[PDB]
Amino acid sequence: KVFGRCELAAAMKRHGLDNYRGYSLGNWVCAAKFESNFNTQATNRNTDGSTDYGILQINSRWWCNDGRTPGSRNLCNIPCSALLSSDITASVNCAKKIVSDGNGMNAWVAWRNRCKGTDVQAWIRGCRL
Ligand SMILES: [Cl-]
Ligand SMILES: [Cl-]
Repeated sequence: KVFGRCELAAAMKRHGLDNYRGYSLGNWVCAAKFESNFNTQATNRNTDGSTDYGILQINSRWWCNDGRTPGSRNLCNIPCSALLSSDITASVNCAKKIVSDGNGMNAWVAWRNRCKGTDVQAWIRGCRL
């Protein structure tokens, strides 16, 4: 599923991301725009043999099992396929664990480089939330 901007904002709000560990909703919408272009089915292969999955491009080395990343810790206890669903529940639950782990949203390369220190409120402007 390719989300609309305001559609995704509302889904993310319902799932408890607004101000989760101090990150406003705009941060999460901006991260999803630049990680996946709001596409739940986005996959990207890394040089280390790992793969990033779904709307928040969660990585197969630490967070999910895709059966082809030797020494996956599978810390979210989920097949990586579950992260590609039109229902973002699994992606949200796993993201909450990632953003808790120490480095916060800096775990997302696209957030650090394209969202961090910008007017992220622009991403939820015009939305009925
Ligand atoms: Cl915001
Ligand atoms: Cl933080």
